Amino acid sequence: DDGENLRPVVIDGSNVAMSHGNKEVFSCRGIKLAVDWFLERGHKDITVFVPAWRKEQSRPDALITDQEILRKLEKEKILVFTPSRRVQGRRVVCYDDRFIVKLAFESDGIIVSNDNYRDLANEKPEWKKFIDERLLMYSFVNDKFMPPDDPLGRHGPSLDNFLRKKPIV
Repeated sequence: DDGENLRPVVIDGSNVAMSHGNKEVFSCRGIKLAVDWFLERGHKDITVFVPAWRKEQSRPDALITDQEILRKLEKEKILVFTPSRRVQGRRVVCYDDRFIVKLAFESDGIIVSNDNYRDLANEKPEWKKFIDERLLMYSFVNDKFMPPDDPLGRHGPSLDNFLRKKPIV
């Protein structure tokens, strides 16, 4: 009764925020737009990973817009901050790519990102296979989040079936 035939969705928050932000600004609205696109379809299991330091105030070398969105998505049990802290004045950021891939793999889900995570794929063959079969790339056209209807190409599933556990034929 609550989207149990839908795959868990794991979103690369930084990838999406930078993409909506035209690669120069961390645009939190982009994360909201991606999230909302899945909610509108009945997805209940959605996780967005973002490094903790993105909570810090906007600065010239790390511009960010609509930052309050992050706390709101966290309050909705959708966004999860991954670890970061300063050590000897240097920001040390745990690799969130690893959180993204591990969570999607272990929950048998889908990854929303334009990043192909080749370093991680080259680390473990089961992850390479998984990323090959479960990556959902996308385009933004202004505020319009547009995933492809043919996410794995001409010989792959429809987008509708790609997001289901059991496909509909």
